[PDB]
Amino acid sequence: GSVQIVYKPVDLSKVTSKCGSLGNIHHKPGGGQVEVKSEKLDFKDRVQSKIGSLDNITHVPGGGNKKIETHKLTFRE
Amino acid sequence: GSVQIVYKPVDLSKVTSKCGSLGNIHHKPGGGQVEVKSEKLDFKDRVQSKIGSLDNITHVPGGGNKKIETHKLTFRE
Repeated sequence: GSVQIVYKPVDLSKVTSKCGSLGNIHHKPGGGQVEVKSEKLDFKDRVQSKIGSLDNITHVPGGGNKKIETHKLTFRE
Repeated sequence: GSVQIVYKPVDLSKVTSKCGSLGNIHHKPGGGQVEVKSEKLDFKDRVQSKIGSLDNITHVPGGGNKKIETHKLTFRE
């Protein structure tokens, strides 16, 4: 019958990503080749495709760290 | 003392390079990478160099053949 909840998810951090310098960083790719031959495609229900996705990437943050807190709750019945 | 030459280099040929068709020809390369680090170069006397010579080539003649006749002569003395 009766119910009582307490939910106090304290969190605390000091996420340091120190660095003095980066210097000579480079990204020097050569371009390859891709080819594809389908005939029919029927995508559905939360797709994220990548056909022929040639891609050269640089993702350099000066100081970096992702941080996640996925909280949830359910008391249906 | 006296001299007498005859030089009659007859030549005759029927160089056939027949073909009915070529069809599906392709040339599909991916681009690699090259790097070089010299400090000094002193070329001379009939050079033909190629530094970093990345190159994709197609050399398709429909019907082909070279043909060469390098004749010479000398009676100096």
